[PDB]
Amino acid sequence: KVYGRCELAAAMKRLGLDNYRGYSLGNWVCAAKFESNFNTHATNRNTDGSTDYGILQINSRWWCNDGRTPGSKNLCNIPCSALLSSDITASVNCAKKIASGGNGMNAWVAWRNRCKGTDVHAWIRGCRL
Ligand SMILES: CC(=O)N[C@@H]1[C@@H](O)[C@H](O[C@@H]2O[C@H](CO)[C@@H](O)[C@H](O)[C@H]2NC(C)=O)[C@@H](CO)O[C@@H]1O
Repeated sequence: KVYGRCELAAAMKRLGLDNYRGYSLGNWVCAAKFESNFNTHATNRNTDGSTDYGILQINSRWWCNDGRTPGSKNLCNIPCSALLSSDITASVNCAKKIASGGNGMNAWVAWRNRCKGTDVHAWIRGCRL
């Protein structure tokens, strides 16, 4: 599924991401935009044999098990296939675990480069939330 911007903002709000660990909702919307262009089927291979899955491009080295990544730690306790669903619940629950690490949302490289420090509140303006 390809989400609309405000469609995604609403879904993320309902799952508890606004002001999670001090990050306002627009951070998460911006991250999803630059990681996947709001496409839940997005995948990218990494050079270490792991793969990034879904709308928030969560990797199979640390976070989910895809069966083909040797030594996956599977810290989110989920198959990576669950991160490709139209329903973003599994991706959001895992994202909260990721964002609880020391470096917070810096774990998302596209957020760090294209979202961090900007007026991310723009990403939810005009949405009914
Ligand atoms: C939260 C999450 O999974 N974010 C992804 C990053 O982990 C990806 O970065 C790549 O991560 C793999 C596995 O740890 C590293 O081997 C690799 O060096 C790293 N690549 C970069 C450029 O840092 C990122 C890839 O675009 O996708 C999400 O941000």
